[PDB]
Amino acid sequence: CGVGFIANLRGKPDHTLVEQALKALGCMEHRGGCSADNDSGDGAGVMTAIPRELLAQWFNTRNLPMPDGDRLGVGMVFLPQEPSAREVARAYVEEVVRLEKLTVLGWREVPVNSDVLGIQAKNNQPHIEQILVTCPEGCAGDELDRRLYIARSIIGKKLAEDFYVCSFSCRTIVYKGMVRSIILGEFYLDLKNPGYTSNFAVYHRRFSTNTMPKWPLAQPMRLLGHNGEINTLLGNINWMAAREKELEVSGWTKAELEALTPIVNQANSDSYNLDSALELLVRTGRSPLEAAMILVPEAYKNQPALKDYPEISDFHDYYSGLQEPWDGPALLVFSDGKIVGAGLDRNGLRPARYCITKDDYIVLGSEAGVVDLPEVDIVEKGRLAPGQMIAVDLAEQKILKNYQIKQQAAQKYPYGEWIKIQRQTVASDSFAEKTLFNDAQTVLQQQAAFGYTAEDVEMVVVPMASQGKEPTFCMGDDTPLAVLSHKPRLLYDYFKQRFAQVTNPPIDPLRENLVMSLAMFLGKRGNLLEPKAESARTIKLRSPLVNEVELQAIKTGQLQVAEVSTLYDLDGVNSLEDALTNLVKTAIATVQAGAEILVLTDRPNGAILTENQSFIPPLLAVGAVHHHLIRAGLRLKASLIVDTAQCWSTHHFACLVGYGASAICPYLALESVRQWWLDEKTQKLMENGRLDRIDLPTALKNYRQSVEAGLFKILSKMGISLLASYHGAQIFEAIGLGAELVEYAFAGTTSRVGGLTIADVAGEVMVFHGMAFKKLENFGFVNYRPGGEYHMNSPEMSKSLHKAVAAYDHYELYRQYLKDRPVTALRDLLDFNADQPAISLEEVESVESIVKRFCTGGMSLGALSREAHETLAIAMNRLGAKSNSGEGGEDVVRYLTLDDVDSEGNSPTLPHLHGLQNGDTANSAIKQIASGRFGVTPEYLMSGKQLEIKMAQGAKPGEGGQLPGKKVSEYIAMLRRSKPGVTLISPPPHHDIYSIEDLAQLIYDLHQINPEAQVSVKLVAEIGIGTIAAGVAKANADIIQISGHDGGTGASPLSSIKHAGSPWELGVTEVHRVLMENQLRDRVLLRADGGLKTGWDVVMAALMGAEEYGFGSIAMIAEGCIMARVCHTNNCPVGVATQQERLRQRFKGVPGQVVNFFYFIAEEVRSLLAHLGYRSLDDIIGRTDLLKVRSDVQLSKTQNLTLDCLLNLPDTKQNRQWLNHEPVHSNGPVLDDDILADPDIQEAINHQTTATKTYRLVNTDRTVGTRLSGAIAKKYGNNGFEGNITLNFQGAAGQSFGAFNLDGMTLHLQGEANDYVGKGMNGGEIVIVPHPQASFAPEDNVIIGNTCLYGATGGNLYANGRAGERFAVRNSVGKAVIEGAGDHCCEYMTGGVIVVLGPVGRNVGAGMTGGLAYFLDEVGDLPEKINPEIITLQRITASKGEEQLKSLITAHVEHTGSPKGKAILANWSDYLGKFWQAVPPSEKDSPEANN
Ligand SMILES: Cc1cc2nc3c(=O)[nH]c(=O)nc-3n(C[C@H](O)[C@H](O)[C@H](O)COP(=O)(O)O)c2cc1C
Ligand SMILES: O=C(O)CCC(=O)C(=O)O
Ligand code: F3S
Repeated sequence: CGVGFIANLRGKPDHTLVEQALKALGCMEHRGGCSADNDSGDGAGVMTAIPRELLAQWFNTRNLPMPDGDRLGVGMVFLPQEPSAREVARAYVEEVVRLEKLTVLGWREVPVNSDVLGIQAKNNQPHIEQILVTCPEGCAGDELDRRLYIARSIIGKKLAEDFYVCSFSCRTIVYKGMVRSIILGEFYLDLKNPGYTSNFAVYHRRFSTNTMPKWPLAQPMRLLGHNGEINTLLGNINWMAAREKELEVSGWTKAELEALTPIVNQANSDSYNLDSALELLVRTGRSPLEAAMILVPEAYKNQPALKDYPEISDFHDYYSGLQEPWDGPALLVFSDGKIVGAGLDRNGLRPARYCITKDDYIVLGSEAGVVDLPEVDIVEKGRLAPGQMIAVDLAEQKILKNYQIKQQAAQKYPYGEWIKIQRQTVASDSFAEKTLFNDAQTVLQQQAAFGYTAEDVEMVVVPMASQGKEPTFCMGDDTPLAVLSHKPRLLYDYFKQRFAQVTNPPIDPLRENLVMSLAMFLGKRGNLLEPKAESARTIKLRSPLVNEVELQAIKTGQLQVAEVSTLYDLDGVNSLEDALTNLVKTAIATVQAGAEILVLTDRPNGAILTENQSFIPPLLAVGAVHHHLIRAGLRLKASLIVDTAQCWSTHHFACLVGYGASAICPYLALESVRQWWLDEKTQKLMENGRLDRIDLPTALKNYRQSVEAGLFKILSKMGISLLASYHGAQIFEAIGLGAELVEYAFAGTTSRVGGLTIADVAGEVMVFHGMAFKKLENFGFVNYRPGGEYHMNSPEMSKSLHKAVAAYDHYELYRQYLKDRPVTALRDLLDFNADQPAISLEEVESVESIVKRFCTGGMSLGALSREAHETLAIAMNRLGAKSNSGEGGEDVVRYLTLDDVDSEGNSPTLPHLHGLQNGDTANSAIKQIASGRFGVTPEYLMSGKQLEIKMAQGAKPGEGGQLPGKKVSEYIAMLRRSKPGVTLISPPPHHDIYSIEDLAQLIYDLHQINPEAQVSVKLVAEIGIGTIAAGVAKANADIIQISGHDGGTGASPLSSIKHAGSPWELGVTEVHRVLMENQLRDRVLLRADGGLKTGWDVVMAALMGAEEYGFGSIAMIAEGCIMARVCHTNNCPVGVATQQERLRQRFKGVPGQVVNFFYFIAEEVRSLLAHLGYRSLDDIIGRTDLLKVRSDVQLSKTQNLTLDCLLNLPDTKQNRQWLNHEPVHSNGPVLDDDILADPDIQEAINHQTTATKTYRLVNTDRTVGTRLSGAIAKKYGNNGFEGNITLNFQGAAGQSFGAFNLDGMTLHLQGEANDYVGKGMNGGEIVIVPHPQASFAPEDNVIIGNTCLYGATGGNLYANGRAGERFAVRNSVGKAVIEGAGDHCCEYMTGGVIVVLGPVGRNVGAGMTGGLAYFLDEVGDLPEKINPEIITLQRITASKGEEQLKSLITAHVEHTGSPKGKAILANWSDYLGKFWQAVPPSEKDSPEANN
C-alpha cells in the first residue's frame, strides 16, 4: 500500500490540495494492486475536511438553512443497489440517528461516473449517498462526533459488502473505492469539482492479497489509513475483546459503551480492527497521537534520544503493563479533523518521507517524489525514524515534531511516581543449588514419566547448560509427523511455529536485540481507558523463566497467589477429560475468590507424581484455563504461571507463553541440570574432557540464557519484539489435533488434519507412565538408531542407492528400504483411484521430457564443497534440467562451457572434478538472491536462466542462512566478499522486503536487470502461504517454490529443524487452491521440494498441483553422501559438506551418476502414468480427484486424520488452461528502454565509446540505470567494459536508483531519491545532490532512503544529504560519503569504506565484521549509539586513516560541491579530532586503523 497526508496550515482552504492528493495517489500506483480483471483496483481513497462549499448547493436547492460547520454531521454511506433493500437500509440508518437524539435533514445522492470502473468493481458497486444530520439540543464538535461514533458502531452491527458507513462526522469525510489511483477522481465527480476544498487530505492506495474487491475494504477507514501488517493480531484481538464487558470511563454511560460492543473481531482485517481500537481510545478522551503511542509503542528502552525525556520513558514503562503492542510493519496516517498526523511501528518497517515549505505547507508519504512543490521554497526534507511521529494542529496552524508530541501526552499523569509506589519487581541472579531430590533414581523416574527421553537430556538440556546456547544440527526432519509416529511424543510436538515471509519480515534477534524484550507482568490488567495509580500494581518479571528463588518470591509477593493442581488420581473413574473439567472450574472459582496469580503445578503441596496418579500436560492445562477464563469473562483478573516438570526446550517455553502463560518454572529441567553437573561421570570428565569452566551457578545461568536466546529467536521468526505481544497470540499451526481438543484449549489455532481427542492425549501420557512405573529410553529422533524412530534417510539406504547409480540390483535393495517404511508423511495416507484403464508404457512421454521438470535446488557453495556443488550443476545441465546456486554466490569460471576435456574425462579448467565431457557446463541455471546477498553481482545475475528470491527454507523458516566460520575458507570469503575466518549468519529478512509491495519492487529490479530471466519466490509451507502466494502472483513473479518442513540443511538450530514449518502437501495444495480460486493460477509455475526421493513422490506432488520438483538431500546421496549428519561440523567423511581440502579429495562422484539417478526416478514416473492411463505429467497436474484415502493404514495414536485439505481442490478435469504460462512477465515500458534505444548509448556499449545523456525523473521511474548495467554485464562481465556512460537526472528518483551499477557508469541525480539507492552496486559512481535552487543546508536534510548500498560489491556513492536506516546494510566493498543517517548504519558490513559527515541513529555497526567507517560527531554522543558486540570506536591516529578519510571527503566535494565537506576541508585540523573510526577486529592491523 501507499499512504500519506497533505496539510495547508496558513492558506485559505482550496481545491489545489485536493488535486495534489489525487496526483500523490497516482504516484503510488505501483504500491497497490488490481483485481482479476486487471482494471478494478484493490482500493484507493482520500479523507478530507467536509466540503462545505459543495454541500451548500444541496441546502440551497432545498431552501434549507445550513448549520455551522461543527454542527453539521455528514455520513458517507454505501447502500444496497436494489431499491427495496436500499430503503430498508436507509430507514435503519435514520432509526439509529434518531435514537442518538439527532435530526435527519435529508440525503444527498453522490455524483459518480460508473462507466470508468473496472468490470468487477462495476458489478460490485454499492449505491452511494450522504446523510445530512444535526443536533437540535445544540451539540457540536467533539460531542456530535461522539454520538455519530456511537451511531456508526450500532449501524456497523449490520455490516455487509452492501451496507457500510465510510465516515460519519462533522469534521471529516472519506471518499473511497475499488479503483486505480487515477480513476478515483474520475469516479467521484465531487473530487474534480473546483468547489471541493479542504485544508488537509489523508490518501491511501491499497494492495490486497486477493482478486475479489469489496468496497468497504478500501482505505482510509474512519480515522486511519494503514500500510503494514499486524503480526500479533489474534492475540491483540483476544486481549482487547476481554476488556469489552468491563469498559468504564468518565463521560460515558455503561449503555453507550455497550453500544460500541465488539470493538474488535477476528473476522475483520487487521486494518479494520486497528482503526476501531484506535478510535475507541480517541473517542474516550485521547488524541489520535496518544492512542497510537499506546497501541503501537516505541522501542523506548536503550534509547539515548530519550535521555532528556524521562516522562516519555515513564509513560511507556506504565503502558507496558497494561497494553501489549499491536506489532508488525506500520505507517499509520490519521486524522481527527482537528489533528492530522503519522507514526511508524517500533522498527520503522514502512518508509515515511516528508516535505515542509516556507509557509508550513507539509506533504508526507510513503515516497518523497510525490507533490510538485516549487523546489526553492522547501525549507526542510525529513523522514520518520523508527517509532517516530509527526503531526499538524489545524486550528493552531502548527507542525508538531516527534518528542514534542510524545512529551505532551506523557506529562498528563505522574506515571513514574505511580510505578515507584505500586510496582513490585521479582528477579534473582542466584539459583537454588540444593537438589530437589536425593535419589538419582527419583530424578530418572520423574524424567521418564514426564516424557524426558535420552536425547532430550543428552542432546538438548546438557548442551544448553554446558554451552549457553541451544544446539545446532544439520539435515532435515526425516521422521514421521508426531501424529503418525508409533513412538510416544509430547503435546508440544503437534504444534509447528508460524513465521513471517513476504507480507511481513522476520527481525534479527542478535543484531537488533535492543528492540526486543522478554519482560512480563503478573496480576490483573488495569482499565486501559482511565489511567490510575491502581493499574501499576503488578509484579514485573524480567524473564518468563522463573527459577526456584523467583517462584518463592512471587508466592510471597504483594498479590494474592493460589496454587492449582494439574495432577489427578488414577482410580478407574477419573479421566483426563474430567480432570480438565475440574481444573477449569477450580481456576474460575479461585479467580472469583480474588486470586490475581494462579500457579498451575504438577507438584502440588511439593509432592512428587506417583504411580497412582497422572497429569494434565502443562500446555493442555494452560491453554484450557486461558480460554475458559476468557469464556468466563475473568481473563484480565489474573496471570497464569506454569510450574511444570514437562518443559525444557526452547519450543516448550514458547508454546506455553503462546497459549496463555505469563511465566514458567521448569523445575525438573533445572533439577536435570543440577543432576547432570552433580554426576560423578560429569565431575570426573571435568577433571579433563568437558569444559570445567563451569561451576553449578554457571551451568544453571547457561541453561536460562539458552532459553532466553531461544525465545528471542522464536519471536523474531514472526517479526515480534515483545514477549508481551507473543503471549496472547497463537503463533503456531497444529498438525494432528482434533477439533474438539483444539476448541477446548487452543481455540483459533488452525489444525487442518483433525486427529487427537482428549482421550488420545491421555493414552500418550500413559505410554510414558508405563515406561516409568536404569536409564531413559533413546528413541530414534535425532540420528537413526537400529530400534528407534524411523528416518527416511540412513547410511545403509544411502549406500545402496550410490552403488546402484555408479553401476550404470543395488536399486531394488534401496527401493524396499523405502517401502518397508511406517507411515511418515501426509501423502503416505493416500493412494490412487484411477478414472481410466492402464495404457502401455510406450504411449507415455519419454524420460527426457520428464527430467526437464526436475531441479536440484539451492545448496550453497559454502555448505557444499565445490566438487559436490559443480558435479550437480554439470549433471542437471546434461539433463536439460536445472541446478541452483544457493546463497554463496558462484565462481565466474563456471559461466563458460568446457572446452578442454581430455580422453580420461579430466579438464584443466576444473581439475578437481571427474567424468567430464566437452559439452559440459557447471553454470547454475538458477541464481539465488538471499538476505545476505553474498553472490550478488550483475554478471552473476546475467548468468542465470532463472533468478530465485529465497524467503525461507524448510529447515529454518524464521531465520537467515548460516555458515560456520570454520567453513569460510579463503575461497568462500573471495566468492562472498567477506572475511576468511568469520561465521556468516545472514539477516533473517531481506532488508529489501518488508511488505508485498517491497517484494514486487525486488521482482521488478530483477526483471529490470535481466528481462529474459523468470523470477521465482521460494516460500515455506505453513497456513497462510495461500494468501501470501496470491500476493506474490500479483507482484509479477513467474514461479513460486513451496518448500516442506522436511528439507535438508548444512546447519540449522535443532529446534527449528524439529518445530518450524509445515508439510509441503499442505503448502502446495493451499497455494494451488488459493491461486485457482483467485484466477491467478496461470500467472505462476509451482515448484515443490522437501523429502522428494521417488517417482511416486513426484506423482503425488504433481496431483497436488506442483509442476516442477526439487531435490536436495537425495541428490547429495546420489553423489556419495552417507548421511553422517556432520555437515555443520566441516568433517564430512565423504568430501560433500566440507571445505577441508583433504576431505574434498575423497569426493568420488561423477555427473553421470546423478544423471542416472534422475533417469531412474523419471522411469518410475512413466510406470505410474501408464498405470493411471495418462500419457503425460501435464495431463495429471492438479487432478486431486485421482486421490483416495488408503484403507490398509491404522494409526497408533488416533482413529484417523481428516484429509479434505488435500482432496477438496478445484476440479481440473476439463479446465487446464492455467498450465499455459507466459515465457517471462514484463515490467512494462521503462525509462531505461529509451536510454538503451538511443544510438549514442548503443555505440557506447558496443564500441566502448564515451556518452552523456540527460533526463527528467519522477518517483514512478524505478531501478534507473539497472537495465543498462545488465546489458553491459551480459556483454563484458563486471569488469570488462572500457567505455564511459554518464547519465544525468533531475527530479525525485523512484526505488532502487542505480541498482547493480557497474564501472563505466556514472549516475548524477539533482533532486532526491527513495529507498535502495545503489542496491547491489558493483562499480561506477552515483552522485546525488539537491536542486541548485534548494535553499536549506543540505547536511541537515534527507536526500536518500532506507537500505542504500544493500549488498554492494564495489562502486562509490556520494550523497549531499542524509540517509534513512540500514545505510550500507550488508556492504561488502562499496564506498560512500553521506552527511547523516538513521538507525543501523553499516549493519552487516564486511568490507569497503563508509564516511558519514553528520548525526547517525542507534545500533551502529551491529554485525559489522570488516571494512572501516568514519563518523563525524560534533555532538559527542556517538559512543552511546554503537552496537558494542564487534566494533571498536577510536580517534584517528594512523596517518593512513587520515589520508583515506581526507581523500574520500575531497572526492565528495569535487563531485557534490558539498558545503559541509568544504567546511571540514577548510578547517581540517579542528574537525579531525571530532571523527570516530569504527574498526572491526578483522581490520585492527590494517595500516589505516593502526600506527
Ligand atoms: C547442504 C544443504 C545446503 C542448503 N543451503 C541452502 C541455501 O543455500 N539456500 C536455500 O535456499 N536452501 C538451501 N538448502 C535447502 C535446499 O535448497 C532444498 O530446499 C532442500 O534440500 C529440499 O529438501 P530435501 O533435502 O529433502 O530434498 C540447503 C540444503 C542442504 C541439503
Ligand atoms: O551457506 C550459507 O550461507 C547458508 C546455507 C545454509 O544456511 C544451509 O546449509 O541450510
Ligand atoms: S549428511 Fe552431511 S556430513 Fe557428509 S555424509 Fe552427508 S554431507
